Amino acid sequence: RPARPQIDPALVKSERPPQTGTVFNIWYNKWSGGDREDKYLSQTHAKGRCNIARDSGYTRADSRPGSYFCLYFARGICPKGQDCDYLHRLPTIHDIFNPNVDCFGRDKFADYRDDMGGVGSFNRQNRTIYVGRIHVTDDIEEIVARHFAEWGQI
RNA sequence: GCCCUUCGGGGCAUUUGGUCAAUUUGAAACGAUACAGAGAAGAUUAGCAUGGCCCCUGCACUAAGGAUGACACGCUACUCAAAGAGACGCUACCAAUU
Repeated sequence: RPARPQIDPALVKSERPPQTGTVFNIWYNKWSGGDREDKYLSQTHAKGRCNIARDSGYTRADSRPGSYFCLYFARGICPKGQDCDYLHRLPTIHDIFNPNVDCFGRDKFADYRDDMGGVGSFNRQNRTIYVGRIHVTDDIEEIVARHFAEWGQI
């Protein structure tokens, strides 16, 4: 099957972040003249999610050997569909990558970010993710097992 | 596509490239607010330096300035004795008012 579009470019137009400052800095593309606390607490919800059955399909990266997965397909915000140049698929066990890059083609680092976010490190072969800010109920183990079993092999 | 042909064939032209167009998690920085708060053995302070895993402004990486730009002010045995003079040191502990 062809890769379906997940959202549309009418809402994947490119535009500024909302104004949190006196003046927009065009070098760093950030707002200035404001505060620091706002940035710390602001962590919004994701604008999409992807489906293996509904969204994952074939593309020009399935045509081209030795290419990477689509990061925006992983985030569920890939409006490209079949015309994306990166795979719309979960990696299998036969999908291995060199230490210098990750599965999305982004370069890995010698270190970690000090909040352990981002791409990762080739100085540690880490296969363990850390999922915080979970609402504490009793079915949390069932919910985590279901969703991450949907996201891969554990 | 064009050209040539002796109608079999042959020629002309030949491998681009900038990680996607997507801003939370691969790195911008002030200001406001809070707080404190300026060297030289009394008080007040003109400065010029020194050293670099501290830099900023500047064309100056052969000016100048930035509080003399700041930092400096903790800590503190270790190449290490000798002479002569002592030692109930190294063991025991001991029998009359009238």
